[PDB]
Amino acid sequence: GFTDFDSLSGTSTTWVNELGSVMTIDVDRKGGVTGYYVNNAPGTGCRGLPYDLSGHAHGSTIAFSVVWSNGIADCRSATSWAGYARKTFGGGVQIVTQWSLAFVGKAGGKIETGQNVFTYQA
Amino acid sequence: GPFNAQGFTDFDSLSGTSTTWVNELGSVMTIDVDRKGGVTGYYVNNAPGTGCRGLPYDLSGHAHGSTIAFSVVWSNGIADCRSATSWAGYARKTFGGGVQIVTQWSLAFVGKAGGKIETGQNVFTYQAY
Repeated sequence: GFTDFDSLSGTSTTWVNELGSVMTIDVDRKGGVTGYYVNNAPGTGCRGLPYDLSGHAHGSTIAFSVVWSNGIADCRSATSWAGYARKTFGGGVQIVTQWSLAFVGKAGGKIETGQNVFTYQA
Repeated sequence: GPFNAQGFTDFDSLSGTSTTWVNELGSVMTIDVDRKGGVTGYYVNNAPGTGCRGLPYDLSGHAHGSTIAFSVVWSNGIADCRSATSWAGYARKTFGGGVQIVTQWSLAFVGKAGGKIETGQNVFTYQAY
């Protein structure tokens, strides 16, 4: 099963959260993370198309972010996550995350927060 | 020429710039923002009673319009705090003429009780130099 994020370097992995948002991450030899994220969140803009992701990972923790602009649809917002690996009965793994969404609405800058759990899709 | 705070409209004003920002506990982020909004640089934790202080950690993210987001893992081959942090935030101009980033951070760490996640606020102030 899963040991650490570092050993993912060289193999693309795909991960899905409870909203059906999917991301595919590529890990460089220093734990730099790049990839793409496809939002499926209900009632949100920028659904179904790929957005660039970047971050960092090591051992059992990871942090990454997505700015919701890809030159096709611009949702004027950014989300960032931090999470830890959790191994599942029968050799799967999840990333248990906390996230923030920054956007500039009516009453100026606002931040909203919540949780996401990503499951590795072999 | 180089970044000037008076000429800041939003994060698009950081494209092709090199800037230093300090939060309320004197932790420091030094960021190079490329012509496309790509954020690279270094974060130095100075927060008392935390691990991994006074060493640069790699930081990466992206800046576009009014919002910014960036990530650090607290492992650099020198000191590993078994933790990761991400920030999302927005640009705020003061009538001072100063520039701030209001962020919320997400923290994940493995401690004696296993995996934990936390959230909080940081305000970063642009340093002239």
